[PDB]
Amino acid sequence: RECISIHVGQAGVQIGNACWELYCLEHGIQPDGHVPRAVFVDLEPTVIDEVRTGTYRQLFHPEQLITGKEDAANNYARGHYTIGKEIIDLVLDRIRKLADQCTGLQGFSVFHSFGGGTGSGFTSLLMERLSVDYGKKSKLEFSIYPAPQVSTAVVEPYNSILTTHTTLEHSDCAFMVDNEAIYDICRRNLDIERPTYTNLNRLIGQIVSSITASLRFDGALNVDLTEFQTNLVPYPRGHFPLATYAPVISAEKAYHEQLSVAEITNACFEPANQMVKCDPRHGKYMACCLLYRGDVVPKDVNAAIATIKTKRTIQFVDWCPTGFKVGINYEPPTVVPGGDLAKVQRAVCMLSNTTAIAEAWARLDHKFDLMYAKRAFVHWYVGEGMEEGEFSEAREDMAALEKDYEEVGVDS
Ligand SMILES: Nc1nc2c(ncn2[C@@H]2O[C@H](COP(=O)(O)OP(=O)(O)OP(=O)(O)O)[C@@H](O)[C@H]2O)c(=O)[nH]1
Ligand SMILES: [Mg+2]
Repeated sequence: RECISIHVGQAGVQIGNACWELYCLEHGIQPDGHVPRAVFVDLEPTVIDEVRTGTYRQLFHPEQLITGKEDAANNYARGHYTIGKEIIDLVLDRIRKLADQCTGLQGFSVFHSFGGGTGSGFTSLLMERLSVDYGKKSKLEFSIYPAPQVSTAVVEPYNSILTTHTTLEHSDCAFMVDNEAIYDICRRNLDIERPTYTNLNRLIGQIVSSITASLRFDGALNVDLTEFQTNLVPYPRGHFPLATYAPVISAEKAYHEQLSVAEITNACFEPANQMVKCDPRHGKYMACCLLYRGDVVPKDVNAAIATIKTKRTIQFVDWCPTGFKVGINYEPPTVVPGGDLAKVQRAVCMLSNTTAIAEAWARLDHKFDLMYAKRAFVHWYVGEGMEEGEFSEAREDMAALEKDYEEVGVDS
């Protein structure tokens, strides 16, 4: 029934504090109410401390807040092997101590930031140690994969080609939200050149609320977590769909809010609104899980979608007749009291697997090579319990992820 969550890496923790905020906010549980149902991991104390100093301070147990005073290191190796190792046990312990206390759970919603040290590496083995300790569950990892041109870390790819290959054979469904492609939404669909990280977080903090929160919440067309991976992954590769939200209108500027279904659903497939720089440049969808929430008439959907199924310029895979999982919830969304999110009475958090990422992975793989081609910051990992193996052998890994996402599509 439940779904634990492990927010790993400063980012996964910032986003965590955010997604965790939106929660109580739409459940009437102020600062000090019940008890969360997740944990927080980081090898840099000062960040988890922010959850220990700032807002939502006492809504957590100093037990579900793991820290390694030591060093973060923007390098996979160190975070996965060398350092990150020391903490893992302890980490697990909570996701085994928190996993027990419950009643027939469904899985762990993992929150990490692909291209980091504590986020890429660590998790790599966290999800790793999970796939074995609970192979019998769902492993949906919600990632924030590398901005297409606006990356931060100098190494980023090293850290992301490595978190992909190690987690690939362990996740159930990996959701992806592109940090940059979300900015566009903040520039083009909300207008603000002042987007603090605290915003992107409010956003995913939204799209995510549509996943677990409301879905695990009764409705006219419930959709379990398992449901996802089933209706969402055509193949064992921990396939990565993309998150998209519909009413991303500004709560100040424009106001046409009352945008009946027929509109908000069409607003999902236009590439300028998908929290991912993977513009459907060719990527044929192969399965979409349209999660609606608020006042929505099933016919409105079983029509708004029909209209789409016949737009053709939206070309769905061949081997897939119908790939539209319609998830209907009741309670409308719940916008921050005064952030910058419109606040409509219905939304569409549609996520999907698109042959599109054939790109995004490509462009991120290429990156890697360029540097590896010169070993660049390699000495930083080797000296951290890794080898020419793990790199070269994780490169070959993704290689067959560029072929995979190619074969499962583009062909009939
Ligand atoms: N959406 C979003 N992205 C974030 C946030 N914080 C960081 N990121 C992104 O995630 C990546 C940064 O990872 P870091 O903060 O360097 O590292 P970490 O993953 O926390 O772990 P360490 O490297 O060991 O510190 C960059 O690509 C950032 O753009 C956040 O609050 N929200
Ligand atoms: Mg950090």
